[PDB]
Amino acid sequence: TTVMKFGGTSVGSGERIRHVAKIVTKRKKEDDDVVVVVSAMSEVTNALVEISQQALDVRDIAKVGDFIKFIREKHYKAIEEAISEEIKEEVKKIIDSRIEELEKVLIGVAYLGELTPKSRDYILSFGERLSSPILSGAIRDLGEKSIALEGGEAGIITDNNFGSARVKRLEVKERLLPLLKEGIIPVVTGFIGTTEEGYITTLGRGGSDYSAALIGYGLDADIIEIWTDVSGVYTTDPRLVPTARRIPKLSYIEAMELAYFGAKVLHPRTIEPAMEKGIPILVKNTFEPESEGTLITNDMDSIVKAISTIKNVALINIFGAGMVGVSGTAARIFKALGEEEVNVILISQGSSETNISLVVSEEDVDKALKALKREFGDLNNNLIRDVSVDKDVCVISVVGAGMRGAKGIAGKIFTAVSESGANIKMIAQGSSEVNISFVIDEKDLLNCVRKLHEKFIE
Amino acid sequence: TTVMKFGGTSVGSGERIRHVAKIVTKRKKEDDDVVVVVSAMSEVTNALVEISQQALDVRDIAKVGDFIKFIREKHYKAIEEAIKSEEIKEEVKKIIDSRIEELEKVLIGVAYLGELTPKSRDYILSFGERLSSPILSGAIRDLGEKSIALEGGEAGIITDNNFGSARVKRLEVKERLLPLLKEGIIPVVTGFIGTTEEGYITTLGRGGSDYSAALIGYGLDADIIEIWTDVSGVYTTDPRLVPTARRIPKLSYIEAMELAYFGAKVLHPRTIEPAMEKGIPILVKNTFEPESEGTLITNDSDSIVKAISTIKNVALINIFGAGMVGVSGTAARIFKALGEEEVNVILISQGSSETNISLVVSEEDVDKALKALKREFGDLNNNLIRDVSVDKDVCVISVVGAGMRGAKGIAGKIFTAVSESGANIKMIAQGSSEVNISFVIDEKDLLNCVRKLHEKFIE
Amino acid sequence: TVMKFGGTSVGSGERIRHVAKIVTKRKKEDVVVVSAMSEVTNALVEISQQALDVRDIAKVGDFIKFIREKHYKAIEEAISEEIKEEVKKIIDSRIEELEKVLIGVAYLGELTPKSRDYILSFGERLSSPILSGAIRDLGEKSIALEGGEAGIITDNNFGSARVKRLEVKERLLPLLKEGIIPVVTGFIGTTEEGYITTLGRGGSDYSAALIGYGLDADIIEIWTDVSGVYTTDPRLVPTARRIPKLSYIEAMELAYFGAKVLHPRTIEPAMEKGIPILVKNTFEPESEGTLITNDSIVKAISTIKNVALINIFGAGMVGVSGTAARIFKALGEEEVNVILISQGSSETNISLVVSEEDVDKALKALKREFGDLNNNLIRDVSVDKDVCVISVVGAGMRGAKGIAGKIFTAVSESGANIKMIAQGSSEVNISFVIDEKDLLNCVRKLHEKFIE
Amino acid sequence: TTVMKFGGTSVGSGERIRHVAKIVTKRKKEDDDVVVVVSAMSEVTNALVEISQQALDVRDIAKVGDFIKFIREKHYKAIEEAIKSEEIKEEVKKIIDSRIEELEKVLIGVAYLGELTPKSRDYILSFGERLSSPILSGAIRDLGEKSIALEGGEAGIITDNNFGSARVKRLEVKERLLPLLKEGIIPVVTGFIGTTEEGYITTLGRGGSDYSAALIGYGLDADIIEIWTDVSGVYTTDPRLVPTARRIPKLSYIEAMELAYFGAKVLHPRTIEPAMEKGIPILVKNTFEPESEGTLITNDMSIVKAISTIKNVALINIFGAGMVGVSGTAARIFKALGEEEVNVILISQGSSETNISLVVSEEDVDKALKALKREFLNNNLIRDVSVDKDVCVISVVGAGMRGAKGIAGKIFTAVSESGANIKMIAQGSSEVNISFVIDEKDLLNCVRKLHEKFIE
Ligand SMILES: C[C@@H](O)[C@H](N)C(=O)O
Ligand SMILES: C[C@@H](O)[C@H](N)C(=O)O
Ligand SMILES: C[C@@H](O)[C@H](N)C(=O)O
Ligand SMILES: C[C@@H](O)[C@H](N)C(=O)O
Ligand SMILES: C[C@@H](O)[C@H](N)C(=O)O
Ligand SMILES: C[C@@H](O)[C@H](N)C(=O)O
Ligand SMILES: C[C@@H](O)[C@H](N)C(=O)O
Repeated sequence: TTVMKFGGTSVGSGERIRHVAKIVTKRKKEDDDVVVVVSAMSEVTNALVEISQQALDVRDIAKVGDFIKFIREKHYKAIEEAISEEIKEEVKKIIDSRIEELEKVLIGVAYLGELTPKSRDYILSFGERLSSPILSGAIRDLGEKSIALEGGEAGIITDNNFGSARVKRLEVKERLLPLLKEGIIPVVTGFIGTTEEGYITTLGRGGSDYSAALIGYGLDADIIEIWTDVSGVYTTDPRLVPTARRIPKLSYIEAMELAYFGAKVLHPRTIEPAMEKGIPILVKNTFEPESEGTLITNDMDSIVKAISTIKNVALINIFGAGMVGVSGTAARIFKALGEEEVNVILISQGSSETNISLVVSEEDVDKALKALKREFGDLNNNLIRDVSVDKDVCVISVVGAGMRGAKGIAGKIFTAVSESGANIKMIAQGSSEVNISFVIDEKDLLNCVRKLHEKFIE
Repeated sequence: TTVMKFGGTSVGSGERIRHVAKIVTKRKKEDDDVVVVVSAMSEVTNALVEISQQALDVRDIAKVGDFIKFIREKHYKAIEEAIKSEEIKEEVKKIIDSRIEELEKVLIGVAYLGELTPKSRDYILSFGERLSSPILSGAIRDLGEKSIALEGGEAGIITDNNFGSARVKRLEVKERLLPLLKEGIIPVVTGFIGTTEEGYITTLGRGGSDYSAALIGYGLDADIIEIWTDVSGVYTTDPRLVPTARRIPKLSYIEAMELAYFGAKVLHPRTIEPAMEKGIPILVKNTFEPESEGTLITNDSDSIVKAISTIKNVALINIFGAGMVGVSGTAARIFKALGEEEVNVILISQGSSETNISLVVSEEDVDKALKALKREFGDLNNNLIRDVSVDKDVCVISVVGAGMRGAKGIAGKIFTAVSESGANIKMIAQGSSEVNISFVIDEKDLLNCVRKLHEKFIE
Repeated sequence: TVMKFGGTSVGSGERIRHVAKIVTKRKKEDVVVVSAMSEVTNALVEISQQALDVRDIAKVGDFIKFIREKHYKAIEEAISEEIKEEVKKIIDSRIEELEKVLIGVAYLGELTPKSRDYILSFGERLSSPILSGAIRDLGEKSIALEGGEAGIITDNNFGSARVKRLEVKERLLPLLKEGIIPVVTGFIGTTEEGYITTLGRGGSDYSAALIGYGLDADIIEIWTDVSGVYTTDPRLVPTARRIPKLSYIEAMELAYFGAKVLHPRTIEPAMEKGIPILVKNTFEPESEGTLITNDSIVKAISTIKNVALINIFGAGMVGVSGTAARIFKALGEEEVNVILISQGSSETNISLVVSEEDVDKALKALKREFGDLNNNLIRDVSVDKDVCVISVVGAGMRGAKGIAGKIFTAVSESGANIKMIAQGSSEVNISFVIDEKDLLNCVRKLHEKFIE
Repeated sequence: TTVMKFGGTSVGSGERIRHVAKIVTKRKKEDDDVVVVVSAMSEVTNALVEISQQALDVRDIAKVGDFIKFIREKHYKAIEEAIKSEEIKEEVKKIIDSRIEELEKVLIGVAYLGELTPKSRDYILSFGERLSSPILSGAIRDLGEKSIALEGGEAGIITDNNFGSARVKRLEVKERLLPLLKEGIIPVVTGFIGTTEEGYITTLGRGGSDYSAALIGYGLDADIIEIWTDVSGVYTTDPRLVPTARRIPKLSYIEAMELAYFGAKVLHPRTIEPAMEKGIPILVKNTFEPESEGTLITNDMSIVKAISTIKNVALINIFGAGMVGVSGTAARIFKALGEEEVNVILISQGSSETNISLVVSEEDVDKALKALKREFLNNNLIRDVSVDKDVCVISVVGAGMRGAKGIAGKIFTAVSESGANIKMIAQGSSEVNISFVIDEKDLLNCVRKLHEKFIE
């Protein structure tokens, strides 16, 4: 069986929805059983995120009806351009019903001045709940029968932890397999699940790709297709190297090491379940359906495969004599960053144990600076002597499964970096010699990636 | 003001105590103000540890009586060999006799009750230095200079009550010692020990004597701290591994810090810190080779790579995670789990995928770590750590040097060399201060690597 | 003068107008605090829960229409078209606020302690303006406020808010310099950020007192449907006469948990600054009434019906074994109120009394604290259901030899066996426990002998 | 089988030890199986307490040598008085010396290290009983019966690890003593102490020598437990207060416990519990009047049995705003006094619950005041703290008081007539005890009055 995910851009308008359905229908004639996972229409989640704060703060009753008319029109148009007056009618009722529902809650949070995380998750869920019926209708508007379902209905049962729910148990087989055994293409809302007692929950960032992975995992599928707006994964950002090419084949392991925080396509949560059961992931371009795309797979003669970059980040060094194991000073650093919700991109601590270096995003520096002040306070008194911060810095990451055991490669990567005129500020390579991460000045980003790419990829 | 510290081997016998007395006297002629810091005679601190546990466990007074006879002899012979003057010789003997009597009662005490609390554990170890110092002080008086012996607490080291590894609370070194110096007196301070508000003796821990010298120096604003040992300064690497290893003439505070790995021989970060803060140079000298120029640890001039440190037989732990990102404080909980369980972590690296953390610990701590980790998480549908892996029989090399900062090419040159040596790099950690590069290779390739590395970057 | 009016005192529009003339009569010599109408606060509670559980669209609509015509007819028979106008809308607005808040909880399905308190306040905000109205109608100037506007600053603790600051004179004085009577909706207070809080049961009295405290007022009047504090419950003894003068400390000792007229919290502020409290009947304003202020032996006899007597027996229960601490610890959680405590010189057992609907609650609590001589440190607990508390009260008893002897002999002669005795160090109150069968004969005898 | 307990005064000298041995011997003609629980000789436990304290503080070696000289001279004197036989005298002296040497060691130890752990504190205390035990065992031997001295733990009393006042964990009493009793051997067990699971000596606390007898009796299903003291049973009321005070011939388990205020001489609640549980009778007898009939605590049972008194005590009133049951206000009062270990003699709370009234020993007032404020108008919630220090507790005990209408009235009128004002009353559900407090000066005329009207 084939599970097929599409995101917000791919279902950006009625036209694109109709095009998605065409893609779906085409695959259905090659594969009997097809489950489609669908995101909210582009820029709907965000519209939803802000009215939620709009209702809580400014609290205007009309500003809500103003938002309602907007979603109404946005999706009314999609129905007109995706779909047959017959199907147009049934879908229009589903849409009206969800919109009535949506209005109420917003009116409620306005009236009370209260937006609990439970309420917050209910709002966001409407995005995908208004997308899926329109797609389902379009599938139906061609050859195949199709129904739309919520993540709960689909068998994704979660925590009570709203906004970022953990999945307890998958009941994917029980709900979908009967519907598949009957010919139906179920179109499942991505990004959302339910709790035992019926409450609607969201799955955080990368959620739709995650739902695709869970469904794929539960049904023990033959393949999971992540349909996006680029032709798979490139060897490096084409905005930096114009001659970059699609990677035909990636190992889960390699895909994992490329799936950094804030990456557009790859995420560890989507990859891990597919890796566990050995299910292939295929990244495809809905705007270029014929492209071979990137296959993330189990089997695997290259050394370096890809070069990922994280631009505009900051470098934080924590100085402190002692800082030696007899004191859980590291434990306290990360707690102070744990609270305050500061994401640590790289950690590096050398032999002396007198300092640890970290890279965070440049909007988190001051956030994490006051955090470390609150935990420690700044010889005869405390244990952090000094903190250092380097702004406008960047993380380059060289990835390839063939790097493991390959004597000499680090030497080559770094000699190259130097040959391009870049000074290495920090290096971090973990025990699975599959990823070498390092830090250089932003000025040198462009010339350094050009060289590495020229030397190691092409 | 010159602080001069002497360890166990430099004061390991009477002859030796007299030798370090002449060194102290010789510097007293160039520099008017000298404070000395001395450890117990070699083997003594160890001997005191064994008798403690023995008195607790077997509980035999005859063995205590025996131990006292060993201690008395050793120190009597020392006096008889350090000091020519009979009148001085009797003053020191007097002091020693007090301490033996006091030490005996504690030991008989612990045998009788079968209770060895940390407090008593510290009071006992204390006797090591409280028996050396008066002899060194005697040998100095014997040579013509005014001198008396003091305990660390008596000299201004006021500490926490955390016996065994006490933290320093107040530094009152200027209050006690300066009046002594002004009279022309060489105070000799028992290194490694402090005191508490109520006057309970405490110990400072591993490298305590060195720490005492640093505290005196910091407290006084000494012109120089001199650490006298049995080797001629800091070497470019372990001479056992490279026979043609040379003494580093000059070293920076950061370099020294970066060379002072946990469990190191001469350098410790506790010691280097106070000196760094007030900009007091540190000089490491050889007591048995007092002509060597040794290693000056000062402010900062050319050199890329200065030294290579090594850490034999450690272990590499990789923790593969479910997400392990900035929304789930997994890193916080890892280091907390190993904090409790008292597990010291030598290296850390986390790559940009944020999906794994690699750390190296000591190979006796592996089992402690795995148990500790399994306690905090307990190993798709179950927990937040996917799996943990371990590599035994590995080692850490660190290349250290201030000139490496901004030295485009050096990291490339180092790792290519390592590779040329016939070695695969298992993990890299280099920090924002481009002064140290640490990596991990198999124990198999330690010797070959350090040889090649030293030949190409030092000599 | 701070006159307080309650639920049944403002029961209908007539009642409100009757109340309105009373205040007008007071003003001739020289601040009025008001509660809500009868069974209105009890209704808001049920509609709150209604709108949380069933959250029914039709079942809410009928509620506001109820309190529409409840208050619409209250305007009819309480109030000239000068003043009838500025209540209709002045209450329609407050209703559509309540309706929106109510439909607010109906849509979201979440009732915070904050939302509850905001809902509960409406009761008083629906009653107050109407009274303010009939004060104007009778030719006297009047304004209707709100606890917070009057300066009752409270905790963040919704339902039972601890008072933190008082802006007494600072908000009320200028209105008094104008001839306006401030008609203040009591029971409710505020946060520093304007969020309405409630004070708990016996709150409208507290509010009245708090006004008195900060102003250092001349008098505090509590207007109810009984002619003051009686010598005993008149429903049991028909010969029960009213108490004219009651000591501060005496009124406190006559106030048990769940009592009607008196309240220790409300008594407290008045006892501090030394402000008299008068209680008078609204159905008979001519009556003398009880005056709580700063002779004779026994003053009054209070009674608590339908209680239970737990007895905790354990060998040990001494000093180092702090199970006394744990009995109450278990009873503190599970929200169990203890009426009486006794422990003899042996320290082996402790006797308590609680409402006889708390036993199973209190037992389970005790069992989840001790494993119930080689096991736990408590041997056994025993209970006596259908039992009652009688308390004799008088400051004249303090240092008066004989009264206790005589009291218990009087009890004896009524045919009653005493199960438990507790007398505090102040000697103002004597409290003992007897079978329920005996309560009627016992109180009558006691009152027959020591009051009349 | 019979267990027989003797206290410090009853073995206050060697002659008295022989006298006890004579008592134990006489009893062994009647009952074939007797076990004896013995305390330390009079004044020895006290001597041990202040010396082990002394060794901690002054750390004076010479003052230890005096204590041993003292203890040795006391017990050698005792041995020579109690025993006639030279060979027994010889073997008892050898025991006593080995024990005293052990004592010296530990006392030296505490002085040398300046440390007195609760564990060591217990080991030292255990010596008093370990020194008197073998003298008495020897004394029985000299009179013709087979006997061994045993430590409480060797007898099967296994306890906590909470030194100084341990709780019992298991009884191996039957396993240890039954093979001895089947051979005419009189085990004399050191009262007051027991062992830890890993063989560490622990003490049982105040009244712990009586409790030993009880634990033995429980563990052996004894037929009779005998507490031998220096008074002919338990009196109706303190003899020092009423001259013509008679011995109470019989007492119930429940009456016995109401008479046992924390500090009482003979009766202790913890001692009564086991005997109550298995229905084993307790007989209290007079070692200096062996012909008395004493007081029997028992099952099988006109109105008021006894008047109990607690002298020179104090009472505290806790006035507060609201102080309702809704909040955990009462809990915190007792937690506060739980820490700093303050014993509450009486508690009282009226229907107002605005105040609570407790009684504590007068030498705890400040020790209770400070700790209360350290736990805690509009600022706090506890308003006042009144206090007296010129008071006592009187408690009238009788089983036949329950359901006896009018007795409380009769009692408080009697108090009233004697010339005393009642400051507080407390009566429990089990109407076996009415406790109350009056001015100290009134105790004499009050107790005398109560005794007149309600005893004979
Ligand atoms: C994110 C991806 O799945 C989607 N097609 C998009 O680009 O919006
Ligand atoms: C600093 C060192 O790691 C690197 N070779 C550089 O200078 O760029
Ligand atoms: C450690 C050093 O200072 C000492 N002299 C030694 O050789 O032991
Ligand atoms: C660095 C590491 O990835 C590789 N095995 C090397 O030694 O070059
Ligand atoms: C509370 C009281 O004042 C009111 N009149 C009532 O009886 O309801
Ligand atoms: C005196 C005494 O009998 C009574 N209880 C009193 O009021 O003090
Ligand atoms: C037990 C007896 O010897 C002791 N004198 C007492 O009366 O308590």
